Amino acid sequence: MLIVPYNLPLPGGVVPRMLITILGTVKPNANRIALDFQRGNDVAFHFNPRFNENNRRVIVCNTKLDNNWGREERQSVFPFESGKPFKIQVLVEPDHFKVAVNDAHLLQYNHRVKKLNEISKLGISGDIDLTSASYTMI
Ligand SMILES: COc1cccc(C(=O)N[C@H]2[C@@H](O)[C@@H](CO)O[C@@H](S[C@@H]3O[C@H](CO)[C@H](O)[C@H](NC(=O)c4cccc(OC)c4)[C@H]3OS(=O)(=O)O)[C@@H]2O)c1
Repeated sequence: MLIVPYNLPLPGGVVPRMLITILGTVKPNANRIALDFQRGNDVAFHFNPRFNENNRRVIVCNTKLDNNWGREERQSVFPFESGKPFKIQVLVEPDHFKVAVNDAHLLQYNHRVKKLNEISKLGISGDIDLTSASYTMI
């Protein structure tokens, strides 16, 4: 049990083989979830499940540079459900973030921010009860 929004420091940034695990439960009638891997004010990787975007469920991924959002990468597959416990795993690979939800591969997101060792915070926010947030090296 953690306060949301939650800031998880990533000491010395991220690196290939680093696995980030987020456990929580989606609130009833959730509207959004967000993971924000930050390089200072920039958002290297924004992972944003939207539960009701024009009555559709979509996950939006993007990068924010100098306060400007870039080109979104949208995904049809939506493994989250209001009310239900989830696990998000984000594995840093040399050329993308690889995301699995509930042990099923979901998406990958190519590195736009290439100073991986400066991506030194993860913000976790949105309509969840957050159980734990941690990392390990595989
Ligand atoms: C609907 O179908 C498609 C298909 C392909 C592309 C888009 C498009 O780029 N959509 C964009 C575009 O309309 C853009 C124009 O300003 O706005 C975004 S919304 C924006 O998308 C960002 C990612 O690209 C990011 O998710 C923004 N959210 C925030 O920055 C943010 C931060 C903290 C709290 C928070 O609460 C909602 C929001 C979020 O801003 S918010 O006002 O709705 O909260 C939208 O997805 C749409």
